Parts: sequence; structure tokens; C-alpha cells
Amino acid sequence: VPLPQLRAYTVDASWLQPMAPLQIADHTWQIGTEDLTALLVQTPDGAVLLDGGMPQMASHLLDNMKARGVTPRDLRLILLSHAHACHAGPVAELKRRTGAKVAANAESAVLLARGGSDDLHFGDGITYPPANADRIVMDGEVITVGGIVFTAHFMAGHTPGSTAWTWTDTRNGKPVRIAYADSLSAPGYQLQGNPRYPHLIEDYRRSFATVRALPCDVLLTPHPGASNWDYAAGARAGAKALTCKAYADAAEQKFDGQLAKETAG
Amino acid sequence: VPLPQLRAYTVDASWLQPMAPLQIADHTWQIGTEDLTALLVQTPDGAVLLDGGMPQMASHLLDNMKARGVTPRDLRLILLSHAHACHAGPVAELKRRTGAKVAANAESAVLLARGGSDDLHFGDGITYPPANADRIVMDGEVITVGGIVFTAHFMAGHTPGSTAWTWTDTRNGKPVRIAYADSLSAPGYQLQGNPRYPHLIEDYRRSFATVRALPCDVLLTPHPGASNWDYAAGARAGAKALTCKAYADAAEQKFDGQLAKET
Amino acid sequence: VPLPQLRAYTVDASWLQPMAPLQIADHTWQIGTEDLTALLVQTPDGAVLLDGGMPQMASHLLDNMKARGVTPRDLRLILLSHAHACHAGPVAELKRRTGAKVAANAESAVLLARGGSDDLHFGDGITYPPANADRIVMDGEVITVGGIVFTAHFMAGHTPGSTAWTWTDTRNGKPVRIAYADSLSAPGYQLQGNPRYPHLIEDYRRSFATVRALPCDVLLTPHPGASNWDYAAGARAGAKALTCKAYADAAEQKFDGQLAKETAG
Amino acid sequence: PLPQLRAYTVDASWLQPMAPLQIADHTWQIGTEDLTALLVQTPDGAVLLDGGMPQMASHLLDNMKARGVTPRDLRLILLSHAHACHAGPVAELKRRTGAKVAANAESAVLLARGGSDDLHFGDGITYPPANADRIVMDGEVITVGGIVFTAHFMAGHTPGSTAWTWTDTRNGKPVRIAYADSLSAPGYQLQGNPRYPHLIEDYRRSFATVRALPCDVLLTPHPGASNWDYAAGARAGAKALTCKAYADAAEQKFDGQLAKETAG
Ligand SMILES: [Mg+2]
Ligand SMILES: [Mg+2]
Ligand SMILES: [Zn+2]
Ligand SMILES: [Zn+2]
Ligand SMILES: [Zn+2]
Ligand SMILES: [Zn+2]
Ligand SMILES: [Zn+2]
Ligand SMILES: [Zn+2]
Ligand SMILES: [Zn+2]
Ligand SMILES: [Zn+2]
Ligand SMILES: [Zn+2]
Repeated sequence: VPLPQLRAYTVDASWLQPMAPLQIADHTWQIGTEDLTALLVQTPDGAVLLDGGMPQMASHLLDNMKARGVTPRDLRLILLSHAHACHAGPVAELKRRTGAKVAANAESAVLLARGGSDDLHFGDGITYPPANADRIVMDGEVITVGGIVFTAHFMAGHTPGSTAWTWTDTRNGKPVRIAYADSLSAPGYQLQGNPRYPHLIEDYRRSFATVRALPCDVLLTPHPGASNWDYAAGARAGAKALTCKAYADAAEQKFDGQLAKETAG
Repeated sequence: VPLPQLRAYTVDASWLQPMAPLQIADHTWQIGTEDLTALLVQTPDGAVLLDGGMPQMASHLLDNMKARGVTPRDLRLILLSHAHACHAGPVAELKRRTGAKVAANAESAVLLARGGSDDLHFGDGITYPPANADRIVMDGEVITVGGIVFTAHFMAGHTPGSTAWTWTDTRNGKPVRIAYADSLSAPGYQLQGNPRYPHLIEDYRRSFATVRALPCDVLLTPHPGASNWDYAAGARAGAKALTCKAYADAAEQKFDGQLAKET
Repeated sequence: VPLPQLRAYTVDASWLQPMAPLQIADHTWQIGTEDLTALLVQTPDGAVLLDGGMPQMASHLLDNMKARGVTPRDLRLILLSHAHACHAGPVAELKRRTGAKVAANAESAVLLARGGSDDLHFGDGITYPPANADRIVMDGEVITVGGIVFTAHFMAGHTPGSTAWTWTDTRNGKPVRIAYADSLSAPGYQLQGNPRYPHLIEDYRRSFATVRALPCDVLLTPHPGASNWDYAAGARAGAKALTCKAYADAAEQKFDGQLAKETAG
Repeated sequence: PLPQLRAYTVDASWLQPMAPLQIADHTWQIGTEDLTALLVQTPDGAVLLDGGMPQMASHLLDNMKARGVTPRDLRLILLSHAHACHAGPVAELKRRTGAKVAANAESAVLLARGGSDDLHFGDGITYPPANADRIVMDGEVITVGGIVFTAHFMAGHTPGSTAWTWTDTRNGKPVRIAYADSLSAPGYQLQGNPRYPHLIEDYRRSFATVRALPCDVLLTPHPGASNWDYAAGARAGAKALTCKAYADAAEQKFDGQLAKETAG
């Protein structure tokens, strides 16, 4: 009886299906894959990347940036929703290949630095190349790049360091408040009496409320399907996109269902 | 004109006056200096150290451990109230010289790893040797060593990673609920509109309430004066020590006055 | 066509075949798998582990330690030949589950801390959970545990941080000088004009000489086949083992052939 | 009673700000009168080799501004060795600029612990820790614009001590600049040092390495070691040592120290 072979983080093909840049607002573009969000915000003072998707997505991201007129040197900042392999995957490589520095909260920083290992729920099941944060941010802290202001909103649950980022762009000669809210799922998590996360339920409850109150004209999520985006649909990608309020409400209802099932017995 | 010389974190003499171990309960001892707390909890499964004081206290702590019958190998765990120089100072050296591993929350861990540099309020004024945390703890998480159970209570404010640790020891044939609550001070802090700590006020207010509600037969604090301990007085050191409620009340009062003067 | 799926570090079944502790000398035991070395060296003051094999080997190592009378508290030190996945794999987990601290040279420490990512030759193909070194060692430095003294001998090549560890144990009332020499292979490596490792050839050449000159009654290697050990043969496991000289000479030959092939190509 | 914490107090000249002093077409001394901090500026970004003391961060930034180098323009930080008097402001510079650090493994580990647990100084000279972004190997090259930097390991003063070499121009001719690290062993236990068993061997190799460097112009982290006088402006390098003279002087001093140690 040999030990099991290691398994890589294999995923649905659509998570790895490359797409051309899709314009969300005047300065904001979806540059990831059909089923994983990676947002490029272009400012007069360099570019900002929010999430990168999977580890093998680095070169694709760089190719899309080039199409947008962004050189590796132009990329100044990487922000993250949470430090799982399907969102922070290519961060280490992007840091080696670009001028980009990472800003994240302490919880996301520590998970990123250990490459997603010793996950509270997944253990070492979903690892990726580790990276160091260049700046630690606090809840409500702002970062300004080229007159565009990004605000962090902590929403602990999916991971302890789960974060929503908000900024104001423009579209059709009008300000548009963009909310990139993190995942609110608890996929296979032990919810009550979890020794690794004693206040998990309380944190999720606060996070549902936080997501509801976000400045949110346009909502996007790390997994686009969670906010009902269809990136493959092009110009009508966000035709049926959920609001922050509807997103949180659906998430809490799922959560409540899971909590009920767990209580038996 | 030459740039100013660097300035060291210079402290009151009493913070640097060694003392012999002072018994708090059957397994819990104050082993730091007269004016800085360092708590040794001795179990049949090894020893736990809560805070180490200043960087220069490492050898003294080891002297006191040996006096208590705890070898460098016997020290298993280091816990921290917060990662300032006056409490986490000797952690790196203790890690090199003992079997000890550090458990801390993410905020304390990142501050520890940068040796207290780029402090939200103090800049680089209070640096110390950096150290890596061996285990990251979440709010309410328990750590059991030799049948003694330590519980973490996050109380953000003084630092983002400020933590209270509680455990039950025995004294006089009865259980004693010990609370090692962190500093609730905001010394010279900008409280409102602080870009480095936007929700400082909310965190402090939650922390006052957390401390007030702690399981707390005996309160100890990293700076013993904050809870009215006098370690140099020996047997009557904690005779007039504050309750957790009194400690939080005084802290909130001081905070409220500071906030009023700022607005 | 989507981006390629991630590929796991899959290995020969024999690398993952657990074995019971095999005694090498009075205080030195092989406790890994049939085809990956993990050495337990015991003293009255605690135990040392030299290498752990693959990431999935953690629980097996702990079980074998238990069988040898080494509790998690008794494991004091982890040393490494080199920080590849097939030798440092379970180090992070062992640190979490035991009192063990890691001592390694700066090169090995930096590779361990990035979990084998950005490997000079393998890129991100062989990643594992990252870990921090607790102590940095210099060439020729000794570490004493109980009455046993371990000496580091730097032998850069296979990795920049490649190290041989030597100590003296006993067998049949007599001292036995054990040499745990690191790998001297260059599997698929670009040898000449490698921008990531300009002095690769020079380092290997000095390393062949270093291995040749080690205090060496008993040679052991991270991959037992390299020193002609057969861990499945029990009492006769080391009956056909190579000397340090023979091991270095064969490795230099192989290397010379590889260099000639590269030069021709 | 226990002693107070120590601050790294230094000679006034080490903290004496100076305006940028041109060494060659791309290369400027931008530190203080008695601590080297070299700025190399290209159309594809600037490189800083050493920063001096921790309190020098704002001064370096002011001098960069004077040279037309914005915080965003600063791409790379290289180090001679990771002591407080050279890597001091690195953490702050990383926070305030786009700069990333390239260093060898030895320098990276020392930098990450802010100079603490020094092989010889213990915790006597500490500074704010920083992480390296790129690990370099011996002989590795880094290209920024038209400038090519080559690393030459010269272990001794610290395990990670490195010389950096590049070719600039001066009056229509190539000038091979060698920024050689310290070859001093101040108060060091040389023989039988358990923390550095092969110290003597490494130093002797390092003297030879420095002697052989491509070296039209030598600069050193402590400029006095190579007989530079930065305060003298246009005359600063008029009596600068060759790489050979620098290495020879260092070896003679080292030999003297070893003799004294063996005798005592
Ligand atoms: Mg026992
Ligand atoms: Mg002068
Ligand atoms: Zn996730
Ligand atoms: Zn995900
Ligand atoms: Zn404090
Ligand atoms: Zn304090
Ligand atoms: Zn290998
Ligand atoms: Zn291997
Ligand atoms: Zn040029
Ligand atoms: Zn120095
Ligand atoms: Zn110096």
C-alpha cells in the first residue's frame, strides 16, 4: 500500500478558457478567463490588477495587458479578493515579471506567504507558489493610483482575510461605483465548533451585512457565476448581473441551509 | 547639517530591574522585571511563556526558568499580548536558545516578522529583532499544554493584533480564572481619521467590552501598573490589583477624554 | 483551446512505498519509503531527522518515530540534503506537528521558504508547502544533539544549497562514520551558459571532489539507488552500497557525458 | 539591572548630506559624504546600489528627485552587504518607491532579519528588515536599459558580501566601474570561529577576487577604504585606489590581525 500520488488543482475548462479584454467601465477591464475574474484598472499613473486567477494564467494576463497598452513596467499594484490558488495563483510570477507590488490585509498576507498551504478547511489540498505582500492594509484603508481611490472592506468568512475592494470609475459620462466583492461561499466547511475558526458563523453574518452596504452600482465577484456574470456573452455579459444586496441575500440563505444540515446531528 | 543620530527605545529603570520568580497561582509565575510582565506557566508537558518583555531580558528569563526547574528544552510555547518591543523584544533570541515556538494571530505575526518596524503610530522608533510565528491563531482558538487550556480573545486597538489570553489555574485548592489582558492604551495616537487605522475607534470600543466580559478572577497586564500590580512588593503584589471591569472602565474613560480633545 | 491544466509531481510507486524502520547503525535508522531516504538519528536528548521525502510522507514518518520511541516533543531537529519536493516535502507539516526546528544553509533556506517554486531548472513544476528555517548554517559548521555532532559540507550543484551531513555513530562496538551525501545529478539541466547559474559547472566539479573526500565508512544518499542501497532488502540493505569515492566518480562520469552531449547539440 | 538598548551611533560625516556627485555618464554618488549610495539612471528605470544608514531614506529620495528620478522610476536596489550602514533605509525605500531588491541568498537572509543575529555583532547593529524580490547567483547579470550589472561574490566581511561591476562612459570612452564590498574584519574572531569555520579561506579568496575585477574606477561602501573624498567634489576620486591596491592593503591588515590573534 503505497501512499497516494499528489494531485494538482485541476479545474473546469471554462476557468482556463482565455478571453479578450472586456470593458466594464472607462478604465476597468475584465482580462482573466471566461470563468475567473481578473480586473485591470488603467490610470494615468500606471495599472492596478485585482486578482490574477489560476497559477498558469500569468502569460495570458500579461498578453491582455499589452493589448490594453500596459507594459509589465506599467503594472504597479496587485490587490486580492482572497489568497486561494484560483485567485492568487500567478501572483508570485507576476511579481517576478512586472513592477507590481502586492497590498493585502494581514490574514491574506500570511496565507499568500505560505502559498495557500495549511488552509483552515482544505489543508494542503490547494497550494500555489508563495508570495510576499509589499503593503499591509487595514479595514477601510484607501489606496490611490492615478487619482482613482480603492477602498478595502474586510469580509471574513470564505477565508479569514477575504476582502472586497471598491472604486469609482465612469461610464457613459456618469460616475459608476464598482464593487469587487469576495466569495461568500463555505464549500464543505465545518461551520459550528470548528477549532481552527471558532467565530466562523459570526464573521460570515457580519460579512453578509458588509456586502449589503457596499457602494455598489456594479458588482463583480472572483467567480463571475456567483454574481451571475457571463463573460463569454460579451456586450451582454453583465445583463443579468446581481446586485451586492441580492448576492449577499442568496449567500446567507445558502449558508443557513448548510448550518441547518450540520446541526443534524 | 548632519542628519540626526538614531535613538534607542530607552525605558524607565524599573522596567529593567530583574526580579526572582513571583508565584501568581500553583503553576503560574511572574518571571520578568519589576515593571514588565513575563508569565511562565509550568505544566507536566512543558512550559508556556506569555510575553518576554524587552529584548535585553532574554538571559534573565532563562535564569528564572532554570530557577523554576525549566530547561531551555522544556520551554515549548511563547504567546504574546502584542508585538511591541517591550513585550515581544526577546522572542527571536528565545527561539534561538530554546525549544520554544510562537503562536500568534496574523496581525501580531506580521508585526513580529518586521521587528516592530513601520508601526502604525510609532514608525521605526521601537524596532526589535524580527521573528517568525510558528502557528497562526484565530479569535477564540484554544491551545492545550499539559492539561492547561489557553484561550485567545482578540482585542484590537493598542495594536491591530492585540490579544488577551485566559486560562484556569489553581490556588488554595480552588480554580482561579486568570486573564492576561493586553494594553488598552492609545499613547499619543491619532484616533479619528487615521489613514493607517480607519476603524481605530470602533475596534477600541469593542475591545473595552471584550475585556470587561473576560473570565477574570485574577487580572494581569503587560505593563503591571495598568492593572495596579506592584511586583516589587512580593506577597502583596496583587493585593490591590484591578478587576477586568475596572481596567476597561479606566481605559475607556482615558480614551474618551483623548477623543474629546481631538475633536 | 483552454490554458493547460496544472500537473502534479507524480513519482515512481516505490518512492511512496512505506517501510518499517531499518537500522543503519546503533542510533541511525532509515524511516522513509523504500525509494526515498529519511534518516532518524536518536540520542538521549532527542532525535534528528535528515530529510522527510515527499509531502504525503508526514504521518508515516511520525508513526515510525513513535515506533522508535520518538514522540513529537522528542523530535528536535530537521536537517536537509536539498530543498526539493522529494526530500523537503513534509517539512512544513512536521514543524506544525512536532517540536522540530530546521537548520539549513542560506540557499536551502530561501528555496524552502518559497516551497521549491521558481526553481533554477524546474520552474514551478515541483512545488511543495513552504517552511522557514530556524537556524542558518555555514560551511563546516557543526550542530550537536546529545553526544552526536553533525558537520555540514556544502556541495552546490544539484541545488545551490546542496549539503552533505556527516556524523559518527557505532556498529558492533566500533565507530562508524556516516556520510549522507546529497544528489550529484543534473537531471535535464542546462549546464553551460545558464544565466540563472553561471558557475554551475565549476560548482559541480568542486562538489565531486568534496564528496570524494568525505569521512565515509557508510555512504547514504537521498535517492538510495545513487549509492546502491536496497531498503527493501532488510539486514542486507547496505551490503552492496557504494563508497563516497565510487559515488562521486560515477556521478562525474555521468555529468561529463551530459556536458559532452549538450556541447555537441 | 539590565542595560538599555543601544542605537547605532556613527561619525558625523557618515550623516552629512551631499548633493549628487557624478562618477560617470549614468552613475552618481547620492548618499552622504562618508557613506556610498550609488544611483545608476537609465531610460528603463534607475538602480540604487546601497542606501547607507536608516535615517538616509528621505535624503536619497530628494537626491533622486534632483536627478529626474521619480519614486516610480526607481526599479532596483542592489546591496554590497546587509549591514545597517548600507542596507539601513531599504525597507523604507521599498515602501516609498517602486524599487525591488536583488541580492544573494546570504544577503537576503540577513536583510530579512534586519541584521540581527549577526555572526560577529549579534544584535548590536540592527535595522528595519526587508525581503529580497530576486535571488542572484555568483556571476549572474542584471540588465537595466543599456547597463549590465555583474555580481561577484566576495564572502568575508559578511557571508553575502558582493562586488557589483558595470560599464559606464566618461568623455566618449568606456569606464569599467567596480563597486567592491568591504574587506575589513572589524573585531572579528578569525580562526576557529564556530559561526564561520572557513572565514580565513573565504577572505583569502575574496582578496584575489577583488584584485582581478574589471576595474577602471573602484568605489567602496565606506569611501575612505578606497581613498575617495566625496566632499572634494570634482576632485573626489583624484587619489582613489586601484582594485589591486585596495585588496593588497586589506590583506596586509588581515594578516596583521591574524598574527595578533594567534599570538594573543
Ligand atoms: Mg520520553
Ligand atoms: Mg571627510
Ligand atoms: Zn476561495
Ligand atoms: Zn476560487
Ligand atoms: Zn505596546
Ligand atoms: Zn509595552
Ligand atoms: Zn533534487
Ligand atoms: Zn530528489
Ligand atoms: Zn543610457
Ligand atoms: Zn559591514
Ligand atoms: Zn559599513
